[PDB]
Amino acid sequence: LYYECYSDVSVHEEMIADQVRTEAYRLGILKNWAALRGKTVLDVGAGTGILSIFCAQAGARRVYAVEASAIWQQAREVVRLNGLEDRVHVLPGPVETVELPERVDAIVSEWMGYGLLHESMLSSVLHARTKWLKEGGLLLPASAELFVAPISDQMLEWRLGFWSQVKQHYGVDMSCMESFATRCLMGHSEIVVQDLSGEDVLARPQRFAQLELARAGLEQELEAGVGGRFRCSCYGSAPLHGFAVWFQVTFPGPLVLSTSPLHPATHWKQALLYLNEPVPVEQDTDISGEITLLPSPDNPRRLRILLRYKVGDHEEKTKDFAME
Amino acid sequence: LYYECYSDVSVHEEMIADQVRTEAYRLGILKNWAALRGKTVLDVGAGTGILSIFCAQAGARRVYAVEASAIWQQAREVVRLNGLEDRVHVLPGPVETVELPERVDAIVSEWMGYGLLHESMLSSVLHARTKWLKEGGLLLPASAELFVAPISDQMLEWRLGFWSQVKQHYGVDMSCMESFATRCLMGHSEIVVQDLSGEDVLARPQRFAQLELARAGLEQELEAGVGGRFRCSCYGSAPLHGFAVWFQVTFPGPLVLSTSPLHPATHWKQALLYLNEPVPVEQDTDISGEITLLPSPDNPRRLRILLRYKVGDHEEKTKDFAME
Ligand SMILES: Nc1ncnc2c1ncn2[C@@H]1O[C@H](CSCC[C@H](N)C(=O)O)[C@@H](O)[C@H]1O
Ligand SMILES: Nc1ncnc2c1ncn2[C@@H]1O[C@H](CSCC[C@H](N)C(=O)O)[C@@H](O)[C@H]1O
Ligand SMILES: [Mg+2]
Ligand SMILES: [Mg+2]
Repeated sequence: LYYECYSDVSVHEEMIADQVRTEAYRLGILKNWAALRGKTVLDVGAGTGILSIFCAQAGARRVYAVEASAIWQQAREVVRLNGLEDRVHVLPGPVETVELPERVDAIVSEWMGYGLLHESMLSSVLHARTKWLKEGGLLLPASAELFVAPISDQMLEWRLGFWSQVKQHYGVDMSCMESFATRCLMGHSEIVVQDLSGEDVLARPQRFAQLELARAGLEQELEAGVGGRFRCSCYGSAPLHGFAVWFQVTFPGPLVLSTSPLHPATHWKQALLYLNEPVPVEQDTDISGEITLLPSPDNPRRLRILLRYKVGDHEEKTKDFAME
Repeated sequence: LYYECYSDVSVHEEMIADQVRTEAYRLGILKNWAALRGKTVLDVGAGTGILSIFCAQAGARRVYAVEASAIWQQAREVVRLNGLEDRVHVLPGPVETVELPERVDAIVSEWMGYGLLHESMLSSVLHARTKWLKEGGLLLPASAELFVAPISDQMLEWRLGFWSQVKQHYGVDMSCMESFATRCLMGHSEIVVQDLSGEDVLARPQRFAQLELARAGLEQELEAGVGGRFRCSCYGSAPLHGFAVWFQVTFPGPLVLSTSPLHPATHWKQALLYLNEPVPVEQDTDISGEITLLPSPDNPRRLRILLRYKVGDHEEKTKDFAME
């Protein structure tokens, strides 16, 4: 028989083979052994079940593994295979309408998407917190932070300059293809998911928002837009291509899971915001601006980022991006 | 302004940055200096124009660079930038309806797609040959050959076995996810474009068809299906995952451009035909079958491959694939 589930397995394969992500959760859960032992847990978006099994292994008395997509069936098999069917219960469907037999002492969730909020799953976690978490209960991870940095993307620089290198390799001048390539690769309003490294970072990364996930008002902050202003000074001479956005989350003890290009790579990579064309900058060129993360009005699952930026003495500009 | 041309630049970037492909054409054209010097050339599907410029640099008196897609505008700029606007003429639209002022002494074309015939551009080259090529004129490349080999895809083997390795890395048994992963990654009828190496090849590659591009009847062979039977003996014990198909083309002198996994990688990679699940084989396991390349009836641009195969003493089986 033929099945149409390639993407289902591949997304969960990518997450579990992400050792930074999976080991950070494993250890962040283990570090909360004191708060979980003999207690009850809700795993929001349990996927293949691995975080719910981690919670049971951390001492949890009972875990409700709630999963809306078709992969829930695999999670129930994984639970049984690990001998945990008496303590980890896999519940299909959205956490917003699942029926648990009790409120829970803790919620664990791997809810983050590209640019932190793509897929807009955080609202489901907060809904579950309001509906099912006991007063003073535990949320894992407990907080998120958002970061921005100006970038000179080395790979993009090579792709753009490639056309002027053709003469050196084939004896045909194609340097007029550079304006065309720049229009096509940068003159669009899509957020580009790409992994960078420290070689690409043009100034000290700036924290522009800090989200305490249990805080009053956050569900409404998410609808109005999460973000803030930033300011930085360029390290050296380079073409500025735009900005990279990334995040970390923290497990209280604390253990930090980072998606920074200065840190080990993860499947989240970074969310890149390209200007329409490169801007030359030098050492100590001042850059300031504002970043807002928003749901897109067409598809609230889809991340929108509104960028305001000012490079040196240029006028401030605005560019409105939506997830690729 | 925002443009929607990312894929246009990226496909031509991939071809020009493919040094195996581009240098083989450059040299295959140069090798025909005697047949091209002072003569006229039609470049079918000129793209960004580089092959037409190669022809002019090989001595051609006049080159008609015909291109149906929007990139034709870039080719006219490239021609002008190389000072060739008096001898290389860029004509937009399909070669089937272009008007040339003369018949031509030679046709050059980079028409090959994944699995050789995906995109079905060969029929356009043959149409142009019948309509515009002088009697006894030159076609570059002049021939193509098709190859098949049984494969044990090392990357696929790792992805499938990954689920049974989770216990060794996180202390959670996920080995039941293997049946699921196999269904999703192999239990489908799509041709998978993937680059392999010699490590993946399970028996001596077999040539199953040879296409002399100028031969009588080929346009009708393409509609009925191109291919033939094959037989081989496995090198050693391994899971058989299916078959890889690839091609070469030859420039008469001859210079061969190969897409074999035993040869330097190209952007064509190979076209992979996975069985529904792996079949264990051993040294000297006999494998035979037949491969037919066909246009898909829904979208004649889209390659279809009909596979018949017999592994050892198993019954012969059939699997009907269509391009991803
Ligand atoms: N409202 C909701 N209720 C239940 N599951 C949800 C949900 N919103 C998103 N999901 C699911 O949440 C999962 C997030 S991916 C994380 C999977 C798993 N916890 C792991 O860490 O490996 C996906 O499987 C997605 O289908
Ligand atoms: N019938 C047709 N007439 C004109 N161009 C065609 C065509 N069928 C396909 N094409 C074009 O043929 C090109 C094949 S890609 C090869 C591009 C170029 N010769 C190079 O080698 O770099 C594409 O640009 C495609 O748009
Ligand atoms: Mg995610
Ligand atoms: Mg091609």
